[PDB]
Amino acid sequence: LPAPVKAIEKQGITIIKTFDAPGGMKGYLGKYQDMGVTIYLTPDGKHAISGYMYNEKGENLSNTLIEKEIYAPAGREMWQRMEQSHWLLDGKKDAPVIVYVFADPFCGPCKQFWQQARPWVDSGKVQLRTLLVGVIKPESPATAAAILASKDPAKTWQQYEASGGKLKLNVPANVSTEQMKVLSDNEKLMDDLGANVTPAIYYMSKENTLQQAVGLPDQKTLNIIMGN
Amino acid sequence: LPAPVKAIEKQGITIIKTFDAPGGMKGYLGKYQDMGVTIYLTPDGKHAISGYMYNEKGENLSNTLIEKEIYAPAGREMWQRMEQSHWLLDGKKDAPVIVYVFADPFCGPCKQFWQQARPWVDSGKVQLRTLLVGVIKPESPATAAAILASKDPAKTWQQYEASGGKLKLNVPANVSTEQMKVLSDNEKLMDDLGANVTPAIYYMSKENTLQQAVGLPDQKTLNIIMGN
Amino acid sequence: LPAPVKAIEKQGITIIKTFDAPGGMKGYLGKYQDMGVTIYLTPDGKHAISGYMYNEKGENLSNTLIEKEIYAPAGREMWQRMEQSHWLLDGKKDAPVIVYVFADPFCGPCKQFWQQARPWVDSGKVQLRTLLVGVIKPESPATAAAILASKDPAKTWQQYEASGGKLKLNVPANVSTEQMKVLSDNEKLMDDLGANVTPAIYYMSKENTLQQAVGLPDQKTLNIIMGN
Amino acid sequence: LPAPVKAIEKQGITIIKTFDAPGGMKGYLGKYQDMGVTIYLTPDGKHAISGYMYNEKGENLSNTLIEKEIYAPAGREMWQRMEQSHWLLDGKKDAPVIVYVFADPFCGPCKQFWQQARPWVDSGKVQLRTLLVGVIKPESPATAAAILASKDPAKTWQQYEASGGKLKLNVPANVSTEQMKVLSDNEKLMDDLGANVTPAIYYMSKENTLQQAVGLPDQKTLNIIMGN
Repeated sequence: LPAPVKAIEKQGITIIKTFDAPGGMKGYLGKYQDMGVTIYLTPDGKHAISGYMYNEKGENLSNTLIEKEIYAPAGREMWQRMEQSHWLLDGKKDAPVIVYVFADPFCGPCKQFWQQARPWVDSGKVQLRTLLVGVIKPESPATAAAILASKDPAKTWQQYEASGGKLKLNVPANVSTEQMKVLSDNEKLMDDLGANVTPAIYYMSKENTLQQAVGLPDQKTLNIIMGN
Repeated sequence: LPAPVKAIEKQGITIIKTFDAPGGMKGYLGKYQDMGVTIYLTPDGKHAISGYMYNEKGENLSNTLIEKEIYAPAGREMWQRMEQSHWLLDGKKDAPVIVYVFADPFCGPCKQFWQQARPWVDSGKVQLRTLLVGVIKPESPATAAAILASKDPAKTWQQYEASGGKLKLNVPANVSTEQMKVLSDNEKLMDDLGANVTPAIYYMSKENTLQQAVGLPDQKTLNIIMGN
Repeated sequence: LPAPVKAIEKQGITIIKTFDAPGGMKGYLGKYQDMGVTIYLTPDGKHAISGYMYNEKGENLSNTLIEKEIYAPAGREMWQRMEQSHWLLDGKKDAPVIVYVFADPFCGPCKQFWQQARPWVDSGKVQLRTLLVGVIKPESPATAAAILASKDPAKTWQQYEASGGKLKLNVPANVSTEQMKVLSDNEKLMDDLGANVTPAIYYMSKENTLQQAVGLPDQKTLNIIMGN
Repeated sequence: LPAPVKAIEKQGITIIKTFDAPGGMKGYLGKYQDMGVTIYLTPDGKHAISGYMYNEKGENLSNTLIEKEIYAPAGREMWQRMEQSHWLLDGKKDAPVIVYVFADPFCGPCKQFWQQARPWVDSGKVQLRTLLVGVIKPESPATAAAILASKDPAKTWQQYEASGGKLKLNVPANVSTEQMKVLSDNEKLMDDLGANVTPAIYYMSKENTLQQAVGLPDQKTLNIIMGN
């Protein structure tokens, strides 16, 4: 390791890998308290710059590289895991913005977020894909399974949220083996993603990195979730 | 949303969630670009502080929270995918530090890393769990499968790396269907993790967050991989 | 000193003073390397936050404090030294934005800056106060003194810069003792300010802190110098 | 201005000047919210890095340049202004660490800081140079002038601080013209430096930049003031 880069390491940076940078410069990708950072060895070999590289078009190439190499892989993986799960559709199947939501039937903020989304969902801009969990209340699993068990689960969920949970249900005698697997898989993915509270909302940034909102979003966060 | 927190939002922060803070302060967890941020609403309710909260023992509580809820979770599921793969054990089964490495039999730097790890593996501190791939050379798949086919594949791999790849092998007539599945599964997981160069080394920080090293680690990164 | 604040000290912060903060919080003003920092002790007294406090109107109060008490004061006395020097007035005497420039008659970039400043000087927004020096060419002292010796030195300087240095002058037999004192005093003050290249341009920020530009400013710096 | 540097300017940076950097790179010195920053244009001309450059010996050359060009000139100027003022010596005239203190006779913390300094002063390591002011109490000017008027002012000040202000004085009928000038000059310099409270303590860092402490220093700040 070149001496200038060793000196930057002592400022609290752990190297991940080298990469090729412009202008004869050698790049080092690393982390500082778990955040990605970039170091550039100068052409002379005897200096190094810790910081952010921009190009002529004004792109922060260091941020682009950090996002591509550190954050995007795990985000794409979790996005696919949610896509392959047993989610309920709310909105148009071809709506261009996809938002995943982990929701419990006895969650007040879940219904409030449902309400917030209506202008985008009912205009075809956003589809919500709901992964039901049964974690808040003693009756949460049986009620979520009852929704999964109904003739049209996506419709029953819409009525359940729209009615504030006043929708009457025919709750089965037991949670079926298929319903237990759906709920336990969705709960596993929710726990993987680190939110213990519903709604747990996941969406993709324009840079293809996974983003999160937990609880009822404020106006700025809501508009970003919906793709404004 | 309180006016001081709205003001901080306008500096480029997107709020994820609220959380409980001490002293009658309310917390807001957010991000600036890719960086986690914590905001604390003052008891007067008319001010908010963006920064890092420390307790009496000197812990940076904001960093603990940001690591636990932002940086860490997305990689947890691929850590489990590595654990569920067909890895080879190098070290004690009860060694407290687990390190996964994606290695090709014809990778030079893999062998150098193997040697560098000896003090920690031999002490019982670290176990290396190797996920073989066959991606570098035409003979890489068959040689990797030959190691998997031997009577004690983990011992054969250790001897192979120790010998610098000179260890002679019984290379079977063909790659078995089980060996081909292992190699193809491992290669897909390696690709999903985002590093298509060996060695690709994965480990957990002292904050329990997934970390990566690609290529031969330098001395500082090696120490950190080994938990030292 | 409260334990959480001691913990922050150990991260490389040197405390300057305590100060009053809102909400029953105590403030500490300090520095990390050359950077000002504010720390706030929580009402619980067992936590402290290093960061930036905002109020309801969106003002960054920590930045206001850091600028007022750390970055600003040291330059205030040299701003007064410039005001007490023998400068030439270009613009209205009541123009609200004051800009000092150290200029040599044989400086090309000085003339380009003079032209760039015209819209603001002619509007009455900005007054340029020129402190002549004679440092570039053998004839620089005599030419500067000749401008000072003319019937209306400020007008002669404006015409000289406007002409690109082509304006013909009456250059006296010698530099008078008063002109030599002006030039030598101005050169010493220029040296004290730390820039030995002309134009050396000094102005006050909207935060009332002394600022410097050396050489011909680009468009953004020009706008900021001019108070725009 | 090269396009990559223009793009960094839009991140809130105001350019001061260019400078020559190593390895064919061009440097730009600027400020971000009144803090010095450095930008390096890459050899190709089509990228720029905002950040900190280190050399082989581990020196942060960006910090060195920022200190030399932005902070040190005004610090050296104020250091000289204090040196030329009418200060009172406390300690050995050849003590290697010099500390200036603005003090009022009716300031409790001034006497506490006096006490803190005794181990360094009485061993010849530190000299305190006290610039008296009369700003706190109605009798502060006459009492400070009485100390200045005494046969051995430095000794009378030592007795005054050591006795907790219990030292009896012969206060003259009026503040003399010479004493008024000393007090008003010292008050002007104190106001220049931005502290309205005594003790206002000024010392030089190892990097020849002016540093400040206001009020009674804590243990870390005290030891840094004294040159530990």
